[PDB]
Amino acid sequence: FVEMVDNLRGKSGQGYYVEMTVGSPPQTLNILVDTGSSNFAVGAAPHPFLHRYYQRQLSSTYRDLRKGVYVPYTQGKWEGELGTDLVSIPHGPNVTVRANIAAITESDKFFINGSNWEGILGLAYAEIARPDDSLEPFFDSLVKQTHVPNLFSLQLCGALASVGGSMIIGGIDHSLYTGSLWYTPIRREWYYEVIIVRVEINGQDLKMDCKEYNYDKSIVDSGTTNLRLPKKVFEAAVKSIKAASSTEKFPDGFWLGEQLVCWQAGTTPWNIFPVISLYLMGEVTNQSFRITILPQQYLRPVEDVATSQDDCYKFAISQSSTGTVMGAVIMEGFYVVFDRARKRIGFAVSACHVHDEFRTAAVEGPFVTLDMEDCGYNIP
Ligand SMILES: Nc1nc2ccc(Oc3ccccc3)cc2c[n+]1[C@@H](CNC(=O)C1CCCCC1)C1CCCCC1
Repeated sequence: FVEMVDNLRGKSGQGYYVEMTVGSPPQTLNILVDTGSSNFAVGAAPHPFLHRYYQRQLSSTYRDLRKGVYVPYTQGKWEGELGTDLVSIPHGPNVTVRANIAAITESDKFFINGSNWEGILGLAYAEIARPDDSLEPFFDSLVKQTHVPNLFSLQLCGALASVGGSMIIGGIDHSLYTGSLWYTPIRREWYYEVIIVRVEINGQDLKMDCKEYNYDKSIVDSGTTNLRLPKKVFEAAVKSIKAASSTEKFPDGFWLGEQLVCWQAGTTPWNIFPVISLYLMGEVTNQSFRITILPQQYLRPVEDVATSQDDCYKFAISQSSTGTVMGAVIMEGFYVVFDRARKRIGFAVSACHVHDEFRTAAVEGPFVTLDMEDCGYNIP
């Protein structure tokens, strides 16, 4: 509803976070909202990059599960002790839940200097929870212990500059989007998986086996900044993007995200960059719809070198070895409904998306698409 509107804050490229309390009495922490993971973890010991932490010994409702958890990732990792405790979301539904909490005791390159978050809130399914799927994810405890409907939605506005947005727990707020909401099935409940059935750059079909678009998997992830495409898809998109923007040449570091591009203030030539469209498998047979983002979405604003004058941007579309990842770049143009009860994901044009007087992000349908089921990938 209304109280929840505007409850999301953050640092550009550092993640969107919500305020939560834990323990009795209530210990306040800022928690990162992550649809790309399934554990509820918080700093539970002093840390150079932490302004505060979870002090388990100060909580009367704290119960030790006497179990441990180890989460290692590409570069770095976190580790901690499991237990339960009461948990609330001050600017969310008026309810208190007993949930699992991983008390982060050790970490390597996990917390980010100046991010303002002290923990993570995984909203994905139990399948990808750590240690195993037996550790009930927090949103699963929410729905079980209360009458909060099994659904939530995200409006990431982003427009280091601080960002904002809103997480609506248990419902939909028509005031956060324009047009109609189009839904695509959640292929399988682990990540928030979907199926891309076609890709177009500047109206031109990327023309390639749709299976390539979901090579390994396609997931909607708020815990990722970029729009990550599988290698082959990436190279094809970057090529198509250069062709459309050809009127102006840019260095190879740009396309690789290794360097930024600057223009005289308020002079960015958006019109030279093309719109991008992802077609998603619909709910009705042989039916698809498309979401369309602008350069205002994939060109993310960064701070220059020393200077501040010019308007500097980094190409926020990067290569992937882990499938298509629809991160903040895709999410910031849309109001996204994570309808867990009806096993689907809704997309509508975001009332806060950044655009101009010529174009606007879009969500359209339906389109006739055959064998969209074949677009999904399966292990050998
Ligand atoms: N959503 C998402 N949560 C994750 C959550 C936790 C995690 O353990 C770590 C992460 C960094 C260091 C040590 C351990 C990895 C994740 C990976 N993901 C995405 C990548 N993002 C990130 O690592 C951010 C998340 C928030 C914190 C900074 C790191 C994946 C999802 C699958 C496709 C590939 C990208």
